[PDB]
Amino acid sequence: GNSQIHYSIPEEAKHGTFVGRIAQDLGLELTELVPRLFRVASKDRGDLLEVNLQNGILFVNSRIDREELCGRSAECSIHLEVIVDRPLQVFHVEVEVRDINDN
Repeated sequence: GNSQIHYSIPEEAKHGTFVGRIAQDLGLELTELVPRLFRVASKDRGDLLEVNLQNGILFVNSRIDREELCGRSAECSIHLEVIVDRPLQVFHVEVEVRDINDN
């Protein structure tokens, strides 16, 4: 089974920063996501990151800076749900922050 997937991204990741090949980890061709009605959403704000069918790479689409993200909590975990139509299901996506409290 391939439902549990997580990525790694260091804090202060300006919009467009690498996070983790969502498609590569999913096991689907970038030319199949389009017709598969690929979609991304979250229960928090629904606007944390986005996937690019170009290279199936995951880039930042929100505030990652420790100031915005959290900063305080050394270890910050994020949850996301990728809505895909045909097949009808969701992909568990968890991205953690990489940095230190001291700086």
